[PDB]
Amino acid sequence: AAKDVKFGNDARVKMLRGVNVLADAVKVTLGPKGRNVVLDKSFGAPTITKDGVSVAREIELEDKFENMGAQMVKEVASKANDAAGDGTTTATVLAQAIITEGLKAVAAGMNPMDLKRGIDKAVTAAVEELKALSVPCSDSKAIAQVGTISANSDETVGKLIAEAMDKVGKEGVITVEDGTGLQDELDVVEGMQFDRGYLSPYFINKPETGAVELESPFILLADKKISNIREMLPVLEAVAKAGKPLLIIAEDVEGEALATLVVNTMRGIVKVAAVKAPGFGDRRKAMLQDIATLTGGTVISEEIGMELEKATLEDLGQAKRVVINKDTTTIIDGVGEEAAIQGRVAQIRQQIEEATSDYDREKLQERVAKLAGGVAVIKVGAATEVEMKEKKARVEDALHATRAAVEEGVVAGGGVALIRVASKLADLRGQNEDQNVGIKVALRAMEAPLRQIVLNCGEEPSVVANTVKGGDGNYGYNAATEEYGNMIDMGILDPTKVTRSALQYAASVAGLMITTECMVTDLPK
Amino acid sequence: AAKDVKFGNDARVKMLRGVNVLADAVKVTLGPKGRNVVLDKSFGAPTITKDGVSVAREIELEDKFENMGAQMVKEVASKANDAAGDGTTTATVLAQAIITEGLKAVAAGMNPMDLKRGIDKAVTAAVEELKALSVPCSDSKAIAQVGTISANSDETVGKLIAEAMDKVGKEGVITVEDGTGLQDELDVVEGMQFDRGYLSPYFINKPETGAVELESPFILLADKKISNIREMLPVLEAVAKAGKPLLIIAEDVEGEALATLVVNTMRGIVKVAAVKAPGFGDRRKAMLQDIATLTGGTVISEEIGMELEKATLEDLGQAKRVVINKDTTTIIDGVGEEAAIQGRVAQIRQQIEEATSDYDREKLQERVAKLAGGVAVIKVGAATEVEMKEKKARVEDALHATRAAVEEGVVAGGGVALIRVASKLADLRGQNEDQNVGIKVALRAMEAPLRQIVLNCGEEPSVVANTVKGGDGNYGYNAATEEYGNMIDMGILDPTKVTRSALQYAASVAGLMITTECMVTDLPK
Amino acid sequence: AAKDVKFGNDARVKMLRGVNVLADAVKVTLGPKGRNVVLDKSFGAPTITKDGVSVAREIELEDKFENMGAQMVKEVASKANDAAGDGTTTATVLAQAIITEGLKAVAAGMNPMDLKRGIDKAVTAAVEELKALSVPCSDSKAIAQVGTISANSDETVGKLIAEAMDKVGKEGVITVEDGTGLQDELDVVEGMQFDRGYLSPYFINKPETGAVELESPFILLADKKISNIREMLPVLEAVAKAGKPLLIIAEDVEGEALATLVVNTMRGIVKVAAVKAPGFGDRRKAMLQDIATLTGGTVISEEIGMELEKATLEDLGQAKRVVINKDTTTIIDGVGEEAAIQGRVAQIRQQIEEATSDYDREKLQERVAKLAGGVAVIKVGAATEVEMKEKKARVEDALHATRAAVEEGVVAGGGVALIRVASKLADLRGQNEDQNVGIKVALRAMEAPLRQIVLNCGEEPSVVANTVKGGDGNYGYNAATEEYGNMIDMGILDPTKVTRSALQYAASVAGLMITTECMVTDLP
Amino acid sequence: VAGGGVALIRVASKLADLRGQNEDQNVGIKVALRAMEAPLRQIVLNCGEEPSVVANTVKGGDGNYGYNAATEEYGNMIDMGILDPTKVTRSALQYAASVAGLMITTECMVTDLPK
Ligand SMILES: [Mg+2]
Ligand SMILES: [Mg+2]
Repeated sequence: AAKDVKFGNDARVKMLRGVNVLADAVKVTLGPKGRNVVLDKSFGAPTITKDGVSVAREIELEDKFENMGAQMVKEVASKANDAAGDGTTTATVLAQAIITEGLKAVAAGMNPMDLKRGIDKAVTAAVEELKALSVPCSDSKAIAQVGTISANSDETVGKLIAEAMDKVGKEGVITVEDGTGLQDELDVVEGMQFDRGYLSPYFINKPETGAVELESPFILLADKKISNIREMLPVLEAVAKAGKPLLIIAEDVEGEALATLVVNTMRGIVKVAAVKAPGFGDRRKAMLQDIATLTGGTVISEEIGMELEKATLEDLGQAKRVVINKDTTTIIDGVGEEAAIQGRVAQIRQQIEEATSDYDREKLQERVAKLAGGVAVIKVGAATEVEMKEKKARVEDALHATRAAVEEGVVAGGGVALIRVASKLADLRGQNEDQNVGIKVALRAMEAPLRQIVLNCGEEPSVVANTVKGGDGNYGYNAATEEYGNMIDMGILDPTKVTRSALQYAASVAGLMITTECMVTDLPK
Repeated sequence: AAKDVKFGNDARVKMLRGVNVLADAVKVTLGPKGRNVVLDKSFGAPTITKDGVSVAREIELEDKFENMGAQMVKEVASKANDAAGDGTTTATVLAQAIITEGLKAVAAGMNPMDLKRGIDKAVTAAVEELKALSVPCSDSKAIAQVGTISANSDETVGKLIAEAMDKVGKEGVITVEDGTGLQDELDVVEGMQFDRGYLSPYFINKPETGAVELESPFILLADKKISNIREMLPVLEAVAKAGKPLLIIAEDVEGEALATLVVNTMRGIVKVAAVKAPGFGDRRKAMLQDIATLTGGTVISEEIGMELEKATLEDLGQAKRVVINKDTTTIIDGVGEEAAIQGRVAQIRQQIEEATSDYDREKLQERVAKLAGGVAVIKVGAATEVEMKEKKARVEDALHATRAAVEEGVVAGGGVALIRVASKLADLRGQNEDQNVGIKVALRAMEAPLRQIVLNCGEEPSVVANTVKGGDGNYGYNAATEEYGNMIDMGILDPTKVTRSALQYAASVAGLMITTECMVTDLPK
Repeated sequence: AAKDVKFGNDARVKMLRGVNVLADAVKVTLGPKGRNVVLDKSFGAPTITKDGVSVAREIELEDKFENMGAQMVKEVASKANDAAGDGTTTATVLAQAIITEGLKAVAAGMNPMDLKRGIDKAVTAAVEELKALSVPCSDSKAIAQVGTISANSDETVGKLIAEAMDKVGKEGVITVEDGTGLQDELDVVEGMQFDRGYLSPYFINKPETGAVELESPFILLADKKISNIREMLPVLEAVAKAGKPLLIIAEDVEGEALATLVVNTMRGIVKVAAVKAPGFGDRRKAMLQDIATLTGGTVISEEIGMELEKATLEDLGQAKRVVINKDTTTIIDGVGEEAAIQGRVAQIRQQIEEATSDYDREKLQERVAKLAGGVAVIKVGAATEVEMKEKKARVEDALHATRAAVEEGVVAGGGVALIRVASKLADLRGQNEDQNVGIKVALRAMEAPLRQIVLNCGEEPSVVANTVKGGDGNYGYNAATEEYGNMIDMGILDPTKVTRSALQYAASVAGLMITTECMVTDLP
Repeated sequence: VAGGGVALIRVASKLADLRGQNEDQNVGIKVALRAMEAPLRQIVLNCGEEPSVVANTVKGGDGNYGYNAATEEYGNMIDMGILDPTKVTRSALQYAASVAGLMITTECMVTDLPK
């Protein structure tokens, strides 16, 4: 189709305008005195939310160029929330700040490529300063504290998370489910988690978490690329009886197969979800068997001459629950017999002895850690279904935060960490003046979050920011109480992972837009 | 009347657009391969010129704001031509360059006041480097050389100027008049010059020199402020009868008096020109008498009770010619008797002996030096009236240039001097980053003249400019021959006073416009 | 007032469009098969003419920029007609050709200044080739022939001019007046001519010749610059009585004085014309006296303390007629007494003996040559007033042509001389490629006249032009008879001065316009 | 051959005396030789340096001497590791000239209406 092409400043201003609509819409929710955004549905009453992720999802602009701008920031900003479970809004606010001053510089005559390098250098330096400022989170006392803070000052949640990590470890897999009653429950069952997400966002049945949940599903394990639905009919019909969901773990699912599964599942004829098999090559084949042994199913390998048409319900494995998001898939409580699993774990441990390479042993040690490690299940209890679902949400959110805290620690929240690091990089310089400007652009951008939070509170941002710079360490401004002091002590903090991710992703998109000279899109026609 | 008010960038862009029209029209004539500008003169066929001063005079824009911009640069740029007799076009090109980059910086967020200070610092430093680069012009050989170059390689003119300065000295008064025949003539006649210009630019009858020339005029000497024309009627009627011009030397001429003289003179009923009396206070009264004794007139002092109504032709003094520009007044060949002048000279010499103060003696020494000094007159000869007028013009122009060369010397022309000084100020810095930008704005602007000259020649400016910076001293590019070398030796040079004035004035207006936040003018109605 | 400014190509295209209107309108009359142009008159029926000068004078465009273009070409093209009495149309066609291809080159990326230099070099070379191709015109037989050809093959006119030049010389002053009867007459009266034209084109009363004629006028001689009309009143009133015209010969006439004279004369209040005094400085003073002695008037010198208010009719000189054009002024039959004139001639001859310098002698010899030389007067006779005026016109035109022929000779006409010279400069080159283009632009432009003439005839220009180049010398195409041969022999020729001036002026303006980057004019 | 668009500007510099059968063909030659500077000039432009200056300096050298846009240093391009298969540069130029030659010699175009 005929395209509309724009260049230089004309394109960059369009891109910026789009990012402003996105940022200006999400940044109203930032801080403890954040405002509400009303999202229309028409299929009912409008939604009122302070969740910047919810707002961002809805943002799409009519102007094709402006839209491209907003969609580029959204994409990258969302990755921050996927990594640490928070920071999408922060990343968006940072991106806006970097792009705004960045383009101003480009217009002044600065070299875009140098500006980018200046920014990137300021960021790498900022991340290093974040590590220095970071406070560890190791002992269970700390884990409980971070969990409590992340749970809106609920000591219960903090305790639950602490106990859960004490069973499966810090690197262990932890899941959250609905409670059976008032009492909370914690059990460790046979399960596994691998880094593979849904193959289509249309499988999502829990839009709130943006994940796919399957109750008592069958699991198909095929070591082939499924492209046609013809070979699936016999298995789909067998799953259509007994009325249970189906998880397809194959080398890949594409073409007609994927499409048909996407449609049929949305029509509600058969609940199905598909994900790629973990790893690649020989390792993929081996891990598919790990899943098989764990779920008590048999792998349908065309390599040995098996067909998918000859696949019976007996060939399918099964578990109690499956949780699939954009990046990970979690199998909970496999039907695999303890004898069979322990048997394969011992088999792999034998392979660790015969291992010649260190690499080979580390990869095997990873597979045994999954199979033997299991999965922790937290059943959140309450009086009332409403209270139960609500608490469950806080537990899931607090869990993600705590995990991130155990990885890289915690730093002052309220956007203090960023303005602190920025203040320590005043003497940072580059190879030329253009890069120097890029550095200053980034350092001034790191004040955006704090200033926005203060603004929402109705206080003078410049004054607060100026005072916070005066102090050192995790000294900052508690926007909630309007008191200065140690942010960590006051309980206002963020996982170092969150702040880091937000900044790095923000700078990623910002750097790309600053170095854009041409945009191509379709015509309004 | 109702006013139209603009602020900030809105105002500055309007101002800039106006300066561009001015600059872009004048800078096409810059250099030896300068282009022609066609100026329409409805009364007759159009004028074709390469004189940037002629072009500038005609520039007036429809948009009131844009016009204000062009008129501000015109006013200040003309002052460079009034001081050194050249550099108006160079100043205009510089002004454009400083304003353009200056406003770009302001839009970037730079502090206007700091930009100005940065610019001014770069200029003061540039002027000092210009002094260092300057080559003196003292000996008559050099004076003849500079005069020849300024006369378009006419050795005759160089000689004439050299001889004239050898009679009256380097600080001597030299005038140029029409020749009586083929032979050139040099004589010293009774005359004086004082630092007072026309009271209205509407007295100008010689627009190219931008001066007022009166042939065999009467001179009125009144020690009072003339505000009404009623008191002038009897004198104006007496002057209307001898069919001769009138120059009025009074304390001041304002109000109706000035207006009536402006109109009546433009109508051509009676040629009249007015200037203030030289000096102030008691000294003014004394110098008015010097003029009286010299012109053979009587001064009409209201202090003793004399009135302007009883002023007869006998009270008025007279000379052969009077030349008046924006700054100076020159009376040539007064009718005063030798006995009367020598009488007052001896009288003042008596006051030098009674002088108690050094200051008082120096002021008296100045008035005797004028009365006794006289004026040197160069009569330019030729074979034709056309050739005579033409040569006379080159002599007048070469005279101004040579005088300026004797004051501050000469530097490389073709805009080399500017790019040379700029290259020596790379390490110049200010108090903050904003000032640093201001410095770089000015240094980059100093390349405008050269680059423009090269552009008119059809060569790559960036390459030539780059090569010129590579050299040192008065090494540059001769745009005429396309050869590099010593500019002074090749005969391409400019009085150090010209280049200096052009830059300082250019920076003056540029600095004012950069620090403008509001503009007020009338409505299009 | 606010101005409208244009730059670069935007300005040059406007300028070109204006030149095309001018050129396209005038070039239709070029050649023996030239077309008519109808010029509208506010009062009366329209004028039908083949005179490109008449057409040019009427051309003025509504677009201010386009107009500037047309007026620039007009101004310079007219100078060619002032110099040789012909070639304004030719200059206009050349200008068009040079500008058209010139701008095309500029747009191609060629350097305007180099293009100009290339053109100028081609012209200087072309002028030299014109001199070489030129055929002298010295003997009376030749003078009569050139005069006859310029008079539309009238042997009578050729003879008249020949006789006239035989009396006063080749550098003599010759005038033409109305005849008193059928017989032509030729007499030499005391008169003088100096190189000073009218100070305002509004003094023109004979628009055909573009000159000013005054019958039995008074002559005011003042050695001062007249700027006010106050000092003229007493003299103007005295001239208003006796109802005769007034010629003002002063150092200069400007400001109110000039304006008032311009208006009063166009209102018919009193017929007045003003010109500057000849020469400058001391020489000017001396020549004013020559005119005084010749016209029998007195010079009003303010230097000795004379005033213009005390000027009587007795102080004014008088002649039988005065002819003033843009460049020259001619005083015919002064009332000065023979004793007074012969007296001053002898006085000047005495100054020649006391002359130390050669320059001084030459200048004195020039003044005596005017006073003693006199002026030849040709009274054109005919049977009817209509035939008399008609013949008089042909005599005046043929006279100018013959004069120009005696100065620089004659070359082939019909635009052959230009195309001939062009063909001999094929190997001419410049300092760079841009200059080379400039040269070719000029050489190709020199074919414009011939091609236009052939076009008006309805023949293929490229074919004729191609054939003419094939020959040599004054071999060309007679557009009238459609036969090739020696142009001079066939009687188709132009004064070398005409063709030269036309080309040089054409290239002058063309060069200026090609090197124009800005234009300034008033708003609509 | 040297990369960074040096090879093209180098070859072009060695063909200054190349002439054709008439002036028009001579212009065509100059058009091509000036066009071979496009790649380098563009690369330099993207780097934020003066193309005319760099191009001018590269012509000054000989062989595979050029400008390393990355490091801003001049020298042997092959040694510095900036190069392109001779087949690439050749193909790029020949195909570029192919279409360019066809469009220059186009007098008519036929296409459907906006409907
Ligand atoms: Mg979260
Ligand atoms: Mg004629």
